[PDB]
Amino acid sequence: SMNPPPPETSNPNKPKRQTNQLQYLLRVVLKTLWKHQFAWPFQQPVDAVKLNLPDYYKIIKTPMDMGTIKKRLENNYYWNAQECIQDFNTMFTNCYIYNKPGDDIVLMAEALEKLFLQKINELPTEE
Ligand SMILES: CCn1cnc2c1c(=O)[nH]c(=O)n2Cc1ccc(Cl)cc1
Repeated sequence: SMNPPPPETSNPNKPKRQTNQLQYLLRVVLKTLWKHQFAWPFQQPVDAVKLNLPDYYKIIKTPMDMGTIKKRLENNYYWNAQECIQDFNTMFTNCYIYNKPGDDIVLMAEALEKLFLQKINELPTEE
């Protein structure tokens, strides 16, 4: 089953801002998760063809991945840190919806999420 167009990483008519919190989300939260040993399946949109997951986009109607989030952060797509945090939460939730508890990909998601919650705990107050 085939791949949809990926989520946008630009949108000229969407409002956006730069904040120290969004910068922390790029410099710290994304960079740290990206370098983890379990990050690779989350670094790009799910390719349902290559991975032989033909049901994926029958079940996941709001897909999200850290490649997308990385480009959104780099391109100043967001209005505030909350919009970005939702994207990470969408990514994790999709994983938990599509797969079974304790599947390898779910353990990977859980490790990344643990780390995510740790880094978000030190999100600086908006300056
Ligand atoms: C997080 C999106 N994603 C990327 N690859 C995935 C998935 C997924 O949700 N379920 C999957 O089954 N696979 C394939 C897969 C399965 C196990 C491992 Cl260790 C890696 C990828």
